[PDB]
Amino acid sequence: ENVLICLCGSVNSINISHYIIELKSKFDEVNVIASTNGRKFINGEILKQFCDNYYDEFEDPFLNHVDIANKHDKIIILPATSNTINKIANGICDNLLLTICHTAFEKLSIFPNMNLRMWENPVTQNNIRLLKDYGVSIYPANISESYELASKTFKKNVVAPEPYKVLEFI
Amino acid sequence: ENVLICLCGSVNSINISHYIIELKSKFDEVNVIASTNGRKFINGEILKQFCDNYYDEFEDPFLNHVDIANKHDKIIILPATSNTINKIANGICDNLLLTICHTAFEKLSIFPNMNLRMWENPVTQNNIRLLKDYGVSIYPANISESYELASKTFKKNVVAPEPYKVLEFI
Amino acid sequence: ENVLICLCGSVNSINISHYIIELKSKFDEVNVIASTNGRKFINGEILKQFCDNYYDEFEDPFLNHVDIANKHDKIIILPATSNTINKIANGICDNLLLTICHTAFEKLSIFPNMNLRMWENPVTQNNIRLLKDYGVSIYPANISESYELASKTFKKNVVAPEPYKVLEFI
Amino acid sequence: ENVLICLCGSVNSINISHYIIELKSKFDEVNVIASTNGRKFINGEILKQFCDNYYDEFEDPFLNHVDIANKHDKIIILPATSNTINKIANGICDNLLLTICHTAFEKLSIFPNMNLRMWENPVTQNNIRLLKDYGVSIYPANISESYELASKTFKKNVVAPEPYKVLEFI
Amino acid sequence: ENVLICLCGSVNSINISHYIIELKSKFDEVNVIASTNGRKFINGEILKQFCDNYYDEFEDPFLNHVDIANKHDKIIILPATSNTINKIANGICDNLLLTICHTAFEKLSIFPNMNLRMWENPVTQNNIRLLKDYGVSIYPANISESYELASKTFKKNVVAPEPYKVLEFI
Amino acid sequence: ENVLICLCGSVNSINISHYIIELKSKFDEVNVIASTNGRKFINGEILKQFCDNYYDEFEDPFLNHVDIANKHDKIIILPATSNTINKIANGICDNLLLTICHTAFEKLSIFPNMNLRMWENPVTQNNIRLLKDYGVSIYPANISESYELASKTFKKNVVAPEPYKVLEFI
Amino acid sequence: ENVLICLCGSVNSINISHYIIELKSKFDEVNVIASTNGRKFINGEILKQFCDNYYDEFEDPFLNHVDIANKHDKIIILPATSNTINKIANGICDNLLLTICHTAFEKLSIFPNMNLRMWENPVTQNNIRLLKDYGVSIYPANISESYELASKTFKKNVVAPEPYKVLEFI
Amino acid sequence: ENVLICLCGSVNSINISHYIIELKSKFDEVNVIASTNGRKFINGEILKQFCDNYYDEFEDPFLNHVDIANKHDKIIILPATSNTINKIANGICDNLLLTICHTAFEKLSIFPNMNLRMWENPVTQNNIRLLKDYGVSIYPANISESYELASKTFKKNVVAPEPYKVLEFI
Amino acid sequence: ENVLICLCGSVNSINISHYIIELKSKFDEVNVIASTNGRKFINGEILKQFCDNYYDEFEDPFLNHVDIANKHDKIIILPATSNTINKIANGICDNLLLTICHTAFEKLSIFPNMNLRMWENPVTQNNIRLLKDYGVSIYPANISESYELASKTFKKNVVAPEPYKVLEFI
Amino acid sequence: ENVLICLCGSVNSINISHYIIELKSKFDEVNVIASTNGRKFINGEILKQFCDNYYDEFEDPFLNHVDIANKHDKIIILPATSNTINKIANGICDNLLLTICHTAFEKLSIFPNMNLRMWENPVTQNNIRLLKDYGVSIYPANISESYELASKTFKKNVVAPEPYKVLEFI
Amino acid sequence: ENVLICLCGSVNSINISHYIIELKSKFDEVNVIASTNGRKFINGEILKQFCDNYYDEFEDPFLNHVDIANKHDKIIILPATSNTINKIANGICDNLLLTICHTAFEKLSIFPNMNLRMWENPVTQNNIRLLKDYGVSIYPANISESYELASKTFKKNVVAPEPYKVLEFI
Amino acid sequence: GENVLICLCGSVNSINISHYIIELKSKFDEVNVIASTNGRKFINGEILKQFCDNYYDEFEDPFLNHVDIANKHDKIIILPATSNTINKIANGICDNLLLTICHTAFEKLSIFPNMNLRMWENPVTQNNIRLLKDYGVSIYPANISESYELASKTFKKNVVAPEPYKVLEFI
Ligand SMILES: [Cl-]
Ligand SMILES: [Cl-]
Ligand SMILES: [Cl-]
Ligand SMILES: [Cl-]
Ligand SMILES: [Cl-]
Ligand SMILES: [Cl-]
Repeated sequence: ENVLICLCGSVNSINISHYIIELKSKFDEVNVIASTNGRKFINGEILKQFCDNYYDEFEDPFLNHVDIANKHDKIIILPATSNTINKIANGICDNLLLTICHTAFEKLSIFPNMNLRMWENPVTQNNIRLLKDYGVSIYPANISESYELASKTFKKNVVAPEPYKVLEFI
Repeated sequence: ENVLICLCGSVNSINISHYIIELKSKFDEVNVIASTNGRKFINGEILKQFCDNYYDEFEDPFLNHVDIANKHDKIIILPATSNTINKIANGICDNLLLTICHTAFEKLSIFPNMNLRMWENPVTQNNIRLLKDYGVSIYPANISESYELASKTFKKNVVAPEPYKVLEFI
Repeated sequence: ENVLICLCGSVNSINISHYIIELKSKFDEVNVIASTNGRKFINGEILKQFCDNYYDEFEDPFLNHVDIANKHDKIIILPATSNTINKIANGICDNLLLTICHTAFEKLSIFPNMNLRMWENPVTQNNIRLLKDYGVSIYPANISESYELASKTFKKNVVAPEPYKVLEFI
Repeated sequence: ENVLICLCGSVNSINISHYIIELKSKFDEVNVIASTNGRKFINGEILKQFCDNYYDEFEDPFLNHVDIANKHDKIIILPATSNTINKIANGICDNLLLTICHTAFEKLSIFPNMNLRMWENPVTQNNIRLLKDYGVSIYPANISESYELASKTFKKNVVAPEPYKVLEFI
Repeated sequence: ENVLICLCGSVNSINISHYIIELKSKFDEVNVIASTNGRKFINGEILKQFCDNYYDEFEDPFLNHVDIANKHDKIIILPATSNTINKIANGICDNLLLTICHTAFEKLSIFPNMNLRMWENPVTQNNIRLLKDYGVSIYPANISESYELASKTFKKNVVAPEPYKVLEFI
Repeated sequence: ENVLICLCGSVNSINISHYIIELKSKFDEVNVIASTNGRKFINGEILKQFCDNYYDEFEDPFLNHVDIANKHDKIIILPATSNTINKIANGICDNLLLTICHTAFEKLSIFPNMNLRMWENPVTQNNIRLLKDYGVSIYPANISESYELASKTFKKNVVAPEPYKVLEFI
Repeated sequence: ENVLICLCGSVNSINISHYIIELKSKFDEVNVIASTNGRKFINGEILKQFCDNYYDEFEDPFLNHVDIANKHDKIIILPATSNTINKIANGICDNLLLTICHTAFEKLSIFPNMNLRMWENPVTQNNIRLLKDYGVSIYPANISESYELASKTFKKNVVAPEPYKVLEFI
Repeated sequence: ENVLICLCGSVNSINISHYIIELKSKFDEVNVIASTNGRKFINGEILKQFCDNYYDEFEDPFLNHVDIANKHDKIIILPATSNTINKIANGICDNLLLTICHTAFEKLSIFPNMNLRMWENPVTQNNIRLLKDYGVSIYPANISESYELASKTFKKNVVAPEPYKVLEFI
Repeated sequence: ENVLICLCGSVNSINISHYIIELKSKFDEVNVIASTNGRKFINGEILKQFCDNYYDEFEDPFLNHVDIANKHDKIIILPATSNTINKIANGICDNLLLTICHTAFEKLSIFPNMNLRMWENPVTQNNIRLLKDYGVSIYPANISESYELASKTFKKNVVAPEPYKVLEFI
Repeated sequence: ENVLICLCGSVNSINISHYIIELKSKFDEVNVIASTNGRKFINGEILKQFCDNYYDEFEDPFLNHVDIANKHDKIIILPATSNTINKIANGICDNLLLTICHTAFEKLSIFPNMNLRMWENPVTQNNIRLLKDYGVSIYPANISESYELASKTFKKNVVAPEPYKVLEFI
Repeated sequence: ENVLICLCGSVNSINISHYIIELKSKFDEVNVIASTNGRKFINGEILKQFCDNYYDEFEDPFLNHVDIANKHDKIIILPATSNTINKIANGICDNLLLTICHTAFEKLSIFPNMNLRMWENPVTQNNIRLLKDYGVSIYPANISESYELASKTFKKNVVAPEPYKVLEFI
Repeated sequence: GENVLICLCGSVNSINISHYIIELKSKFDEVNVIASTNGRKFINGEILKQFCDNYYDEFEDPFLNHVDIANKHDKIIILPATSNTINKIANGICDNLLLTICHTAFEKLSIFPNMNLRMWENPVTQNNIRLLKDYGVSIYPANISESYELASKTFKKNVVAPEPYKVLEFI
């Protein structure tokens, strides 16, 4: 069994090595893709020290979404941004990660990771309900609060859960 | 009378020269524009051996969508990707092609071309329904299953129809 | 009290300096961000002659939307393209401007600027309704008609109102 | 009946839109050239939304000064920098705008635009009188003092007059 | 049994995919290489959707002509330009495609494709005669007259024949 | 009538403006193309001060040889290098200049310009003879001796004759 | 008080750290700017080991001449080239250095540094004479002879005086 | 004896080979420099085929004006643009050609080449008069009228005279 | 006496340091040129540790073929490719190596180096006889069959002879 | 109380955020530098989400080692490579990181992190002892064996310890 | 059994092909890595004609030293620079080559190649002694005098022995 | 007709090198210059060529030969000499042209140390200076001084390169 991790434009993408690692215990291949806006949060060579394949549509523009989707029994968005959730809910797919996801709702799990204002946005909530309606699994993200070093303020968030929790959810 | 062909990111865009040839039998100008993602499937210099105008937003970023729309009696999306359909259904126009289409629903004909999984995605079907409600012509593309050389598998697709059927539909 | 001006890809963005000047009569900081397609319409150094901060994610990709959002009491979109309205109505936030506006519906005022046909597009009109229902404040622009030098034709538009009208509305 | 606007390196170049629009009510073509130093204050693609030709030395280095001069009945420098005035007074033509003007004193109208200390420089003052002695019309611009937002101080300048005053003068 | 398609700098190169698909019904591998000049008429990633190997001298300058020749039972030049026909006749092999052909005359078939004036150049005639004498098989290309969209004129040509005839000739 | 000047890689290419001026006395249009090696000897913008059209394959790789040949009543090579002469005689056409010349022997004049050693090379003479047989007109160039500044030696050459002799030859 | 050192295109610019050091004994800030030509004679990160601000027009093209000028009690040109002296005498300000100086004659001291032939050029002497009449302070430069390594010859110059003479003169 | 030819931004600069050859009959070294704006009119490598040294300030920025002037018994400006005439007369030297000329009035011969309007400009005439006063020789340029291919209009010019005429003047 | 070694695109070019060392015992200068295609097989700086001049067309595109030919008493092509032998045989000189050889058949010695299939091409065999008829000496190279490491198979070639045999033949 | 974390060319440099976070509890500023070879393992914008300052010699080559050392009460190397350990011990300091540590032995702690063959290289052990004798504090890292995804093999290492252990040791 | 050859910055590196070929008589794979300064002495694609893998840090920065070391039974440095020897003795490993050797002293054999003066340097001799005590095998090279063409002088060196000698020693 | 080569390292005192060149020209026929890799950013090679005879630039000519350069010079000096360069030399590390030149020519080599006192007093640096002396390299008995540093606005202690006349007397 193979899993594809879809990484979005969040700081929490920098922890993905710890999820590659736990997932390699129970899946044969753990592969990773990033959104265009996600590529700047990550180091492609570093992911390749853990995951089996890094799809990079900038290096290989002609990678096929159907073939990638078919190779995987599970596809997760972790961390999932508001933008990616709301694109997927409306069938928007102007990059490879979004297109893969659009081909495979039945294999798809989303791990919401965002600021509370974005999570509680009416459009986001409705779109999360469309997706649940359409067969996509959404992790029941807890609302946490925490000191953010970059701003020197407390921020309220829903965040990607711990790795072992991902393994149970999928 | 003038027609505009809008090419999306699909391998079926490399057959566009055949449709241009046949549309020149009915139309004064056959002009062409590609989506950003569709640019990599085609060769704009080859396109200009057959079309009258190739609109290229990268070469000329101040191209005007209203002026382009107004100059055409018919605008077609061939091949029409899932992405482009779902974007057009939601009013998203973040490239020139999409902006042109937004301006001219009453002139707009779409030829879906995509994997069956994407065609059957509930969101895409919802969006197809909406486009029809807003008066966009949608070609009744047939579902075919052929052997794909690129993956060495059989795939099920809705596909752009032969050129003479495009002529009859618009 | 601080105000953020979000400009979209419209020729009316070249008049933003007058809006900045007039807005500085009433707010401490007048700041500015452009859409990605917006950038080509404005001159960033010229904007910095009048505004206090010009937020540029191509220059600084890790600018944080929530910190910029919280910094401001009012966020206006002017001129507001159909694209940006339709993305925001759908929760789509794939550049920084969009991500800011997504986080702050309750502070948002939109000044539509687009051709009649885009304005009358039923999706645009549905989404404008939707935004108002979710607490976004939308200027009641009227269709005007003027001679457009670029096309040597009369064009019908909704346009950004004069600065005094902006001050009044927000 | 043709007019050329020559723009120099002043922030008042950003309002050339309004002058072009006004001049278009009285002249067949309204064309534009910028000095090398003025290019950075404007956006050529925006300029071309309003003027008939934007002459760009860097795009087309072999543009001819006599042919361009001959094409126009009236050539104006608005806003005219102290540099460009003093170069023209001394016959210095190391760019296309200055070379055009050197060829066309009989057709030339100058609208000074500068800080008062530059306007009051005896060298500038001497060059103005020379330019008048040799048949160049210099707008009798008056000193004005306003708050400059960029420096947060009041500044005295002589400024280009509003559009209608330009039509009245030339 | 493997075949190598050598494509030259002709617009008829854009139809190469139909010949590839046809040749895949008989041959195990169908591989492709283009002349230096032919590269601009084609898209290598699109070719790789249908062919097994696309040999690219620019990307892999050390590709070995002898190993490539030896891997293939048949080598065809389609479309064959006058230039390539004439360089092969004369032992000129200054690119990878021509070098390969030079090492494998006994495996070589040529499908002339060129304006009649070039086909009836006496030098080209003489060189077709000399290539047959060396046991290179030259398709007996028929002359045809057609309307050419790119010139808005009728051109006389010898043309690559339909794919089924290609299969039948080799 | 129109004439095309093909310039090859020789320092006599720097005098071509005197040929254009003389040819303009007798030809509606005098156009110019250079060999790839000939480009480094000339200045394109300087040529376009004198000639009507300068065809530049690097700027426009899809210039059509047929369409260019057909526009011209007489095509000349002046100065014609040994390399170009020998290539035309063998039907090699790996640039645009040789391709055009390959399609119009009927209309082709050649003005040898080269050192004596190259002129008296037997392969050149054989090729000169073959071109004469197949309809091309070779100017009976004569052998001169001249002090050459670049080497500080007397060299023996065959050269392009004076401009008026070019007019009387064609 | 603040002083601004303006350096021109001269090898004596390499000694400016010693003048900066000297001036820091009297002035609060010693800031530095180079002419465009001057820039190749110096190293701006090395200048910044000594001065407070290094104004760099190529890095920050919108630096304001009036605000820089106003910040400084004294502005000195050291070493002042014949070019800069003559441009200043004529009101030519085509770079930031010359513009600043143009706005601040009353604050300006010049330290002529140049070959004797350039000093005794009558135009330079005329311009020195006019600069004095306009109230610009000119160091009474003395004429030294010395062996110059670069040419291996004896050269006569007027040169910048020692640091202590500079402090004393301003 | 050694002579330096200074070329300016004029199309007449493309015959300088003819002047170089002539001047070699009576001068041991014939060297050449272009103004920055004259570089686009000439080919430096073609120049080095005839001249002894081509002084290229872009490739060697530290070429020394005093040393270059000292090497030459005569410096000639041919063709001399109005800009370069007017800059010499005002002691401006922001390129190497201007600087070398500022250092050696007593060795300087100027051959004016320009449109009549520039020649009859009162500022240009002032400056010609001043240079004669200061010992520069100015060739008695005649006014000629001729048809200019580039514009397709008769132009009035003062022009650099025949080569032998230059030799008897310097 | 001086000797020039012309290197072509063969892996045996890597051995040329041995040949230069050998030849330096008999000839004053031993100089080297590469074919355009051969440059990728060699290291110009390494060549320069051994040969006196390395002629590089790309670094020095105006290197003169006559001057270089004349400097040398013997010119050899080692290793000589089928391409270069066939071009020279037909007077084709589209690079500097081939142009030098074209000038000096009477000085020229060729050491073939190519796969047997190429050597046994009737075209090559023909061109070899022609070259001998024109007085070019062709080493009587033996056919040899070696294990080739790069392909893991045995190959039949004709091969450049050992250095000492090159001294004996030349 | 500031602490500087120095980062070396190790895969454990990807866990550094976790150390930054823990250290910001006990220290006011936690700052970061990487070795030249550490840079490719790290994301400098991501680091700036957690650290106060990131010293980047490539962006700011003139950062002063003495000033950076003086600013910090503790400097730690973590992860510390063999290379960096062995350079520091011999006083080699050809990057900013090593020069900072060369200036500050009395503040320096080292957390070695490398394969066991490197740790047990006798030169590394000797160097570790010298550093101990020179006041540097070496974390007594334990040997651990573990499965490395990157190789698919078990590896023995000394590794950087958990963040809390780092706090306890410095 | 596999062997790794580590090439350093020496002109004797251009003979490494003979070493690889002879080593392929006894080892399954013969692989190769160059030092950073050695890269400029060799031609990578040429090396891949003979070796099985050429390890290139610049093309693949994440290549792993432990994995490469473990793969090989013998690692040889040849030619071995003074620098590399002295770096290895000290534990310095700031490129991939050095890092490999650092990890595998027990498999390492060094073939010194340097000037007498570097070889006789006391540090170099202490370092050779140190490496022997640490298990490294050092070829007991002899000083030989050779005439060096590069300098036209006789030089004294220790050099890499012939391939058969390498086979014997390792 | 002796020749001296000045080796410049990565320190702000390299900015003064035209003065030393001017003065060495009274004692030496050619005065030539090379910089370390990091040293290059402190200087302006074309400015150096106004004063020196040859500026050896490894970036512009990567095949310059350290043996031929060393043999052309009677005296080789490192001025200013960084701690890194001294410690690389002590250990035979020659990863650039300057360092390779010094490795080949210890018997000709004089070092004028220039660095913060902390680096001078680092025992590693002190051990290497002693070894360099053991192997016959001349080390200028550098002056320890405390001066106000504009760049940091603080007082720093340094060993510093000496005035040009002291260089002339030491070599
Ligand atoms: Cl101003
Ligand atoms: Cl054709
Ligand atoms: Cl001077
Ligand atoms: Cl071969
Ligand atoms: Cl050596
Ligand atoms: Cl220091």
